[PDB]
This record gives sequence, C-alpha cells and structure tokens, in this order.
Amino acid sequence: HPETLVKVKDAEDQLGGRVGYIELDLASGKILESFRPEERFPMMSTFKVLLCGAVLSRVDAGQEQLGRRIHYSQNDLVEYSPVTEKHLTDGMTVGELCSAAITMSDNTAANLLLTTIGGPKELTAFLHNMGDHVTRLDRWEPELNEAIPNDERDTTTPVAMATTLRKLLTGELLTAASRQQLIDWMEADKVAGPLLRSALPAGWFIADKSGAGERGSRGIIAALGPDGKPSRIVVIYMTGSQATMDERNRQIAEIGASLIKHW
Ligand SMILES: [Ca+2]
Repeated sequence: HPETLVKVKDAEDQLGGRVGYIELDLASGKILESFRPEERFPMMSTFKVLLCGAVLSRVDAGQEQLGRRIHYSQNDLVEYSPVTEKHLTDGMTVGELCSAAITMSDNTAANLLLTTIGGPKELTAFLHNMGDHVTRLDRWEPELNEAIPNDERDTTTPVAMATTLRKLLTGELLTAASRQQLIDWMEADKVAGPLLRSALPAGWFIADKSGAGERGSRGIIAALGPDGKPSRIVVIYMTGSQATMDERNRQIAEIGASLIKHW
C-alpha cells in the first residue's frame, strides 16, 4: 500500500541512513510493496532463523537429532546468552539450542549450532543450495553484528531474505513437521516486544525474529496475518543511523502499524 511506502521513506529521513522494506504474499510469493529490495543489509540475529532452517534440514535427512546433547565450556559463552549460560553442566539439545537462538536470540546457542554444520560458509552453502545466491554469513557471534559500512559480509537483501524465509516456511525443502517446528519457535519469540508485535492487534498471528547491530543496525523478519493465521511475509532492515535503539524501535512499530492499517 502506497501509504506504508510513504511511511518507510519517512522512517528513513527521520532516522537517517538506509531503510529496507518488502512485503510478500505467503501463498503466491508476490511482492506487494518494497523499498531498497535488492540492496545489502547486515542480517544480524535474523540469520538464526536460517541457521535452524539448515539444522532442521539435516534432521529431516536423518543426519541430525534434535534431542542430541551438546556440551560446552565457559569459553564458548559470548555476549548475550540468557539460556546457554544456565546449562554449562547440563549441556543442551540441538532442539533447546534452536529454541534459545530464535526465542531468545541466544548468541552462544547460535555458535554451537553453527559448529554442528561446519560454520558460516556451510550455512551459506545451504543458502546457495536452496536457490539463495545472495545471502551470506561469514562470521560468528558477536562479530557478525558489526555492520561496517560497505561490508558485504554477513549481509542480505530484503527480497533475498523474504523469499528465503518463504521457501523455508512453505516450500518442499523442509518436511511438514520441521516447517511447523520452525514457525513454532518464531511464534514463541520473546525478545521482539517493541517492534511489529507492539502494533499487532489481538487476533493476529505473528511468527518473527528480530536483530540488533552496531552503527544503529536493526532488523526484523516476520510471518504475520489476521484471523490467527499468517498470510504475508514482512522484512525490515536498517543501518547507518545514529538514532537510538528506541527511535529505531518506534519507527519499526510504526511501519508495522501502517501495514496493518492498509491491509
Ligand atoms: Ca531517503
């Protein structure tokens, strides 16, 4: 809707820097609206939905096991690890690790999962394998949220991310069981309050994952819809701004309020 596009362009002037936007029909895959659709933005924690996508994929192939118990040391714990910092002696399962990464953006969990598959380039090779020759993860947490200007490392484009998420959520890549699991994790997202969720009305469904970076980087990928079912995929990204994480949060919630108003 033209109005939401006007509000995205307004968000950019307000925040400074760059804002990327795309709205996609879940069933058709049709692009409804867009802004800087083919430009690169640092992925940030949003990549974790792609990681667990890769992981579930190996489970589906009988190569991985969600119940498999992984162990780690205190040197594995990097910044921000609400869950993993609790289970140093326990260990955690691939499942619980994926649950931590998506529902809590646990950075250490994400690192552990990355190891199970061989790291950044392996995740990228997964992306490349499924038709996404644009998205790329190069580093680990937390260096990947660095978002240096004009650095194509750990970046994606709105359209690239949006269509990849769609393939993961609805395609024939992942079994039904795994497609359900991945969206269950995203619906159980607990660290994305002041974004799309804060504009979402009662009755509406939302499965999402947010991200925060340096240099005012901020992002979110979501599957949302009314009537308790998802029907569109929304992807928002921003970086290069000096505005605080609130003025950024507020601009995302507003973009959200607008996509809902002109549904
Ligand atoms: Ca502008």
